[PDB]
Amino acid sequence: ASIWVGHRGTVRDYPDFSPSVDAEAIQKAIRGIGTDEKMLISILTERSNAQRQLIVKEYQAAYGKELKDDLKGDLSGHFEHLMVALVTPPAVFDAKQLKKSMKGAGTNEDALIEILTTRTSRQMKDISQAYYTVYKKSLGDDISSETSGDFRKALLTLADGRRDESLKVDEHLAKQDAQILYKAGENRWGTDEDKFTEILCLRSFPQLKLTFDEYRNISQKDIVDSIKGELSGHFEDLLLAIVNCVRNTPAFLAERLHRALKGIGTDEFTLNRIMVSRSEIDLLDIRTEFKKHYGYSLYSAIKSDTSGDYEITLLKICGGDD
Ligand SMILES: [Ca+2]
Ligand SMILES: [Ca+2]
Ligand SMILES: [Ca+2]
Ligand SMILES: [Ca+2]
Ligand SMILES: [Ca+2]
Repeated sequence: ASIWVGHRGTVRDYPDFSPSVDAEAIQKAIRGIGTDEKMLISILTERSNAQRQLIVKEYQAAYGKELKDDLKGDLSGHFEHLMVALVTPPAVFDAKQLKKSMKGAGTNEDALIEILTTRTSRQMKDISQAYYTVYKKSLGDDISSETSGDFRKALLTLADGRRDESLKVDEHLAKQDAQILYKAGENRWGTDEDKFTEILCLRSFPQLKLTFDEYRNISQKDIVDSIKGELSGHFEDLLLAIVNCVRNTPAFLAERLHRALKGIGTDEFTLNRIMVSRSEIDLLDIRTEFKKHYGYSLYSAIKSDTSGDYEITLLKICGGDD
């Protein structure tokens, strides 16, 4: 079973699923004038991504059309994006999200940071393969052309998916690395950024947790305070994201959802990416952390800043109140 499915998702396989039944219902809802969005919503948000792909294969066969194109020609705005995101294979969606983050004059460093720090090593290998297949350029090369300095080096390190996959924790290595981090930053003039990058990007999460514990004992401070006093810019943000994900990935993503839902305006691109990409992995834990940290559920948060068909689809993905 797939590397894209976790133990705490809000979207699961539908036992009574029938691809020909669903494809026929979707074709009816989008064909002719008017669209039955409640129908598209009731089906697609109640099928896992694996089943949706079966709907996709069954729709191209029977109607000679790609469901993605039917959805895009009929739907609009944020609802359209969210609906198209649901029927995209997970590796392909992250690849498209990575490419979107580096297009035009701007560059969305925050999205780059979010994706490269939360995907496991096996997921990154998949994303790199899909990116290469769909864009015919390596992910490393595009990352390289849109970034510079230490941030660039750390992103390229992450894009390779070589973070240690072992399940072992070595007390001895943790103490040694804590000492190297201290010498690389606090203990010298300047900083050996390469060392920060090498340890924080290649040791396993459980190993790093131990390392941060040892770091605190040696330095009398948290690794976060050293990163803040030693580094700056996007490189600093990247390293803090790694530390936050090492301690609690769902809380980091909950914070990202929180920031996308308030302020100057709603960040629908981030909301869509997190809701869809974590729906079959850990959205349930994201919901728990969101409520623990903010005092209100993700569900009520979505209800207060979104509306219409877009709001219903996100509430259905959310799967419940906390
Ligand atoms: Ca129509
Ligand atoms: Ca760009
Ligand atoms: Ca220093
Ligand atoms: Ca330096
Ligand atoms: Ca700083």
